[PDB]
Amino acid sequence: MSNISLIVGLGNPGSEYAQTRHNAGFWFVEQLADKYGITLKNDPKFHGISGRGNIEGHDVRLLLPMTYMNRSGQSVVPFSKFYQIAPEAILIAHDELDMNPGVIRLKTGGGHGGHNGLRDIVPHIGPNFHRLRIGIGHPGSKERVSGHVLGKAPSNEQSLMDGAIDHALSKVKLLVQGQVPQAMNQINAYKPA
Amino acid sequence: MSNISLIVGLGNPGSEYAQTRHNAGFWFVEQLADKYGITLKNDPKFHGISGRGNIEGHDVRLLLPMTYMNRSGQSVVPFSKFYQIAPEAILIAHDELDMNPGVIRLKTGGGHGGHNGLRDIVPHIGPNFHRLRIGIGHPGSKERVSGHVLGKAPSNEQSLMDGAIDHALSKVKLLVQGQVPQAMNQINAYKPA
Repeated sequence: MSNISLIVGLGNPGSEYAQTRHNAGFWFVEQLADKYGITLKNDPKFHGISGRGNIEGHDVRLLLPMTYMNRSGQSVVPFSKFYQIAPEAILIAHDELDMNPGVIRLKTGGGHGGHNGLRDIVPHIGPNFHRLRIGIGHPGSKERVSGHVLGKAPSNEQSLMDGAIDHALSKVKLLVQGQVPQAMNQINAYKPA
Repeated sequence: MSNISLIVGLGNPGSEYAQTRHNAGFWFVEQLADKYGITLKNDPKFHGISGRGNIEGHDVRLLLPMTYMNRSGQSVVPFSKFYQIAPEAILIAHDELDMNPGVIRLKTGGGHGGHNGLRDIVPHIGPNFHRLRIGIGHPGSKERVSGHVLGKAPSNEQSLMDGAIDHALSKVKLLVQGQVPQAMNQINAYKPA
């Protein structure tokens, strides 16, 4: 069962958010979908955009909530309930303030760490899902966070994040084939420098 | 109807947006509510925060959509329909890229001007409501707009906007008493001291 069967990317809808750091999770899942030719389409029943298809021999669903970040549970929770996907089979990709651009880690369990998208999900399905933490850097103060995550990264930082995302994409085969410890080892070993 | 009986402030929910330029309409309506001791309360039926009370001898409703900016019609339209408030009795306060900080104008009719909150309202109630256009400046290109409206203004620009808002607050008496041409003349003449 330990096979990942639902991959969620967190972010905000609309072109004015598409390039902002808070959409790192969208970048990962959008790139994953086209890598495998999985069409993402409007899914208003679950307040999101979703897709389904073959990833490395496994039937995997992809979900981008269209709720705005802090209401992501309004999509993730009914979607996972309807398709009866347990938290242990869910991977949620999200921006991580507490890692620098180019750093990327697979985490199982734990809390939200102040991430307001995760904050809307953990209360309802519990903590025991997997997370792809995509480092975006921390601006250095609580008051600067909103302008950081709702801002577009400069090209040098974007290059670092893109390389980390590319590396994680290369390890999705391990995740969907039920080899999570191996995926965690190989993702977390990524060095951007 | 001729008096303004509903005053809407546009913006985004949450502390991470509260100080951004795109929330200029919230600033005006929040300040108006407390000026007259009108309590703004959660109104989930209408996907907003709302209140009602006496402003200068008239019973006036106040509304902040909690939909996020580009979905503001999901609050404004059913709220105004439920209370049978005609567009001619509605004032919508919003940020205006086409005016500078410290410039503020009352406008009747017309379109959305690219404002994606107004874009979600005009289709459903039509254009014939009044607007309090709170200048926030234009950054000089389309690509810079998102980071501008979703950013916090520097202190000197904030002071200019706050002074314009203070001035418009002092003219709400004319609006709720139906003296819209006089309100327009007196609001639009504002210049920073």
